[PDB]
Amino acid sequence: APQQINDIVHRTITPLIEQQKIPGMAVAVIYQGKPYYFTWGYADIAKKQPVTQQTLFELGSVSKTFTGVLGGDAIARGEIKLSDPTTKYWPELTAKQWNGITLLHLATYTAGGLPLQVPDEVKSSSDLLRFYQNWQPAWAPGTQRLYAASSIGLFGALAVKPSGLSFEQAMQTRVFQPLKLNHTWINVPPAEEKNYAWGYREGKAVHVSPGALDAEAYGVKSTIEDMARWVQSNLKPLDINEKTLQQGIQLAQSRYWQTGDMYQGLGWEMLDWPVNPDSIIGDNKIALAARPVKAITPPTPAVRASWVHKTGATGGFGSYVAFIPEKELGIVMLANKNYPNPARVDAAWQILNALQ
Ligand SMILES: *C(=O)[C@](NC(=O)[C@@H](C(=O)O)c1ccc(O)cc1)(OC)[C@@H]1N=C(C(=O)O)C(=C)CO1
Repeated sequence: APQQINDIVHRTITPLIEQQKIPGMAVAVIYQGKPYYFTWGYADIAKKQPVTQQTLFELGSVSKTFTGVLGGDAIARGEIKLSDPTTKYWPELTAKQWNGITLLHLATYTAGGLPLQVPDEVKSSSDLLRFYQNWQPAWAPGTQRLYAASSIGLFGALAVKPSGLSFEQAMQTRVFQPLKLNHTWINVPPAEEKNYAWGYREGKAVHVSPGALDAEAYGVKSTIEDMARWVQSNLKPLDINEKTLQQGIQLAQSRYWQTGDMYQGLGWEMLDWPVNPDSIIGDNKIALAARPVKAITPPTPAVRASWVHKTGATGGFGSYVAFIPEKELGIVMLANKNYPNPARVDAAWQILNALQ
């Protein structure tokens, strides 16, 4: 990589790894549209397997960006509309509180307080139906945002109904394949198990456990090369050949709601660029932050001068993606230890600010 890119990347990441005691990490910086990779440490400490450009990491919540784009692609295909009520795609959802709750609300965490997580006790599709039927909104739809995997997760499951494909089949055929993300998976196959890093939590090797709507909210595993291709795709949607996918990417970056300096997209979250690092560095220390939202009516189409980003974690991994369309600049950081979000954003900001 150009020495400048090399130098900022290393002087920022080495101290981060040391301060947070991260076992393994991979970073990609997209500069003027070209990817540069860096790797440190171990994918598997016991087996002394190093992190490489082929190592798979759990993306955790960064998976929501794929769900948002897959949903955008379904809208572009005319299979669903964000303005449709949730009950159009799940008729059995006859509980009256669902009247007025649209796919837009589900996708942007504005349905009225759906929970951060689907209860672990929900193990069957029947359990799932009961869970949503019995849920009691704390607020009217479209008035407050409460980050929720049960919200965007349900959106993903419903968005693929019209197609008749399973969520995984739809993700693979409509998003992974067209973008050539050949090393990105919802279920890691046996052929790839040797590249699947272990996550580390309190010194124990761990992999994310199965759960209701896991594919839709936190189930993707990917390599640093594929994630760099994912950022390139979202940086320049106009270069994507598949029509509906190009539109779906653009739709995921439209601004649907505003809370303070942040705007909510489908999966992606955005701030205006240039951004004050404090506005973003704007943490996982709060298990629930309910925030009033202002609807952007109609939504603002994807803005190039934005800091577009998404953080994610699983018990043993921590990831972060951020890019600036206007500068053809972006970064992906994947680690096999869940460490503080503020540290991720600060590191990413130091690197991208330096390169712009
Ligand atoms: C997304 O990262 C987030 N959490 C997860 O994806 C998983 C985790 O927090 O360990 C997870 C696994 C299994 C569940 O039933 C629930 C969650 O989505 C809920 C959320 N997001 C974060 C972020 O975006 O920074 C967090 C650090 C907290 O977890």
